[PDB]
Amino acid sequence: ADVPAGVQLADKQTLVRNNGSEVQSLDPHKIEGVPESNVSRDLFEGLLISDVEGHPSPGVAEKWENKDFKVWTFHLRENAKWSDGTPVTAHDFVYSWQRLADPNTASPYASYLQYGHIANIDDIIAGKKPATDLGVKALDDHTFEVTLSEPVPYFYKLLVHPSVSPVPKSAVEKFGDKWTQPANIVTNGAYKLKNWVVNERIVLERNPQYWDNAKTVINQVTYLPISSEVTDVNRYRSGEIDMTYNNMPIELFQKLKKEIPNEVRVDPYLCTYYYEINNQKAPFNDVRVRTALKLALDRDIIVNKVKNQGDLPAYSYTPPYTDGAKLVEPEWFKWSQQKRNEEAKKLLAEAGFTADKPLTFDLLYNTSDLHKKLAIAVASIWKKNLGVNVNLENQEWKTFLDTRHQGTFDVARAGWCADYNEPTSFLNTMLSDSSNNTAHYKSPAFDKLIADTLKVADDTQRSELYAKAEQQLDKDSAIVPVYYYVNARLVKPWVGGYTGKDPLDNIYVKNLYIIKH
Ligand SMILES: [U]
Ligand SMILES: [U]
Ligand SMILES: [U]
Ligand SMILES: [U]
Ligand SMILES: [U]
Ligand SMILES: [U]
Ligand SMILES: [U]
Ligand SMILES: [U]
Repeated sequence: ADVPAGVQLADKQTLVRNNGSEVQSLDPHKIEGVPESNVSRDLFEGLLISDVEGHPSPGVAEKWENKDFKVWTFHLRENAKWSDGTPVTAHDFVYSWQRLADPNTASPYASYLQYGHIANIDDIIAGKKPATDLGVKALDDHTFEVTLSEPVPYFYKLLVHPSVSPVPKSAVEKFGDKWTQPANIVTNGAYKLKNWVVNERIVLERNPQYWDNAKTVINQVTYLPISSEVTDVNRYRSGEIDMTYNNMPIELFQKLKKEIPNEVRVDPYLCTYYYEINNQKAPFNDVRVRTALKLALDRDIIVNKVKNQGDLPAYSYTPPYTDGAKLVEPEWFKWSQQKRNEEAKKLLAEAGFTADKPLTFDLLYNTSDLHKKLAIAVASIWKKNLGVNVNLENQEWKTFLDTRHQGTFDVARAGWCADYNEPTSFLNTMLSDSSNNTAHYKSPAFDKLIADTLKVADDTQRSELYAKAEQQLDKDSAIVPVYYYVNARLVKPWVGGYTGKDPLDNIYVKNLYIIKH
């Protein structure tokens, strides 16, 4: 943290943050969500980190160079250490990125290395080459060199993600899946794990071996797993929670904006809320049905009337304000809702649905006040505008993610937040073989449009190709875009160092501080 001149700090430097739900894991190679990455950034630090405003900045690597955007060399600071005191080395990153790539690890983010195009990744994922062939090598203890199969000008932007953070080989090998217990874990970020009580709390304590430890101010942070946004707001207002999670409840938000204006932080956020359709399950493998659902949902009612927290009605998957996005707004979005509704009823009648045999399916969502109120409003809107019946089902976060990967579903509530600020951070997730593709969408046309993007060395040509990729997705109605999020949460007046300028919301508790109050 960089504490402004003249601010007076509290004696006690502890922080309580709500984290949305129980993390899937603390293993950087087994995680894929916001809750999971919130905690991962305090414990594991990769090559680069985001600074307080979100810019890619020195992490373990103090400086780096590239040759033709294909060979990237990272110079690792000499005093980077793990919490047990041993040095963080380039060999740590070699082993880690090989473990990420290895199909035996089954990482949900194994495709992150395809997105950066590291050499040999495709064969590695397919089991044709061992993970030791991955295009990474430690030139020495403080030098990590990455070789890509094609130029990737924005490659270094990928490197703040938890999936490319280092893991400690010796703890992993000795303890297997219990390497992350508090008695066994070893960490290299600003914090260390103190306690982990499932469905109760995660407590982190300063890591004195962290290379930037002298600038760390908060000595302890607890992460809570409260999925009820109403409860999170209540425990914030009672004094227990210093920072809510960034999902706000429909029950209380309008009241909050008028009662505590200064605590309600509302900032840009590169995340899209949508209903993910399982594209390989009938009748959702029929474009007419996916299109009807997309068109009959009334975004103005949901975004401006039922939620009304600043979100913007969505017509695409990649948010239009992503760096590099120049999207074409489709004609259906400018129509009236009436005109969308006829076309949608038309398409279902054409798909063979009638009043006597209507379209009935499940709408799965992760337990949450917000998602349940949005799902009920969407069910009612779909019933009224299209005559479809929906059976709502909630599941806890971890289970919800497994279901989506299994494909044991019809439609699911969904949100994707960028990992790096470039359109391929969204678009790559719809690639046929993407480990992140829970829409189970497979389009040879979509895949080729994206493959073409690194075969041109022109930003305009690249942006036009992303725009066409979004058009292919929309044409196929892969998903139901609902709104582009705003980052809305409550933050106590004494929590300093949260700017709201990072559109990725990559917060590091080592950058925060408690003001005397
Ligand atoms: U005190
Ligand atoms: U650039
Ligand atoms: U940029
Ligand atoms: U179903
Ligand atoms: U509620
Ligand atoms: U460029
Ligand atoms: U106080
Ligand atoms: U106090």
